[PDB]
Amino acid sequence: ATKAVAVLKGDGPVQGIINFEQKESNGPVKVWGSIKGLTEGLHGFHVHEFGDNTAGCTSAGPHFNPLSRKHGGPKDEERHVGDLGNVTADKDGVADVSIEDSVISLSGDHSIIGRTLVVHEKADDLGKGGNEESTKTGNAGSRLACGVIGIAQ
Amino acid sequence: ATKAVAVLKGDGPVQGIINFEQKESNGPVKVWGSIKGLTEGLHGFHVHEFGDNTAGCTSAGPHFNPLSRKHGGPKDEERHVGDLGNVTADKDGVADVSIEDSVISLSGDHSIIGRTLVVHEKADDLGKGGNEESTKTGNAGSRLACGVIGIAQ
Ligand SMILES: [Cu+]
Ligand SMILES: [Cu+]
Ligand SMILES: [Zn+2]
Ligand SMILES: [Zn+2]
Repeated sequence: ATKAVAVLKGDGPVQGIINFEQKESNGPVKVWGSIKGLTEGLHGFHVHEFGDNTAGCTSAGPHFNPLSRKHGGPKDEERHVGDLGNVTADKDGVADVSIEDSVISLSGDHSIIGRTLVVHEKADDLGKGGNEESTKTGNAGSRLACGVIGIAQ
Repeated sequence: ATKAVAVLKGDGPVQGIINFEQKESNGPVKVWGSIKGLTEGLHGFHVHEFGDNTAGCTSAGPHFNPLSRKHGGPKDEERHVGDLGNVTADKDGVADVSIEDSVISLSGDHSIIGRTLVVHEKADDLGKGGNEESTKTGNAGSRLACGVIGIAQ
């Protein structure tokens, strides 16, 4: 492995198309991507525990990451194992993602392949809710659409 | 892991909800479940290598298996790896899947978690179609709908 993509879907217009590429195993994974079909503003963007989708973008789980610290993101140290957090969709629903992370592993041990990328309706609290949800998905609301990665190359 | 799924979809009516269970990491991966939404008769069913779905069930790799031999099936020895043969849909558009991939494993070395499942428009010739496509994907034709393997246990 070296390049990974997840295509997200659920609502229909909301089609996500992430690109997690590791230039090397010693390179941070640049977790870039291009969702379209959403409404404006920041949206829920995270990892979730299970890759599973049997219930329809739900069974996937809450953010039951092993290093259970606090729901945060690239804004926190406490971040779960792939809280991108809050990424902004244009008026067109076009959310460009271009962040890089030195925590996850495309392949290795963590093998962040059979995970469920979820696009949520709302922005997360990035932990600040001070609610049970706040330490889990923040306050992102439901999973609108979701996708499994599956490696690219 | 021990339990994984693959939710296939593309068209909308057509969706699979396949359950991959390996009792151990070295037991048979019994891949069971069903695709609902098909039309009657035999249909495309394989395990494509790349997760990649960026183009829409198109780019996922025309069976880029390691044991590059022939597109075959449980009819042939020379089968790529996850050439299921053919899944046959009832009149209701319900095709049962219930096979043991008594070959590969979800985790360990073979680690098929991540691979992409595709339901096709037409039946597989299983190599003996006599076209490049017979030997590549079984002449099974248009990849109506597809899904990516994700862990559930
Ligand atoms: Cu999420
Ligand atoms: Cu296929
Ligand atoms: Zn989180
Ligand atoms: Zn094949």
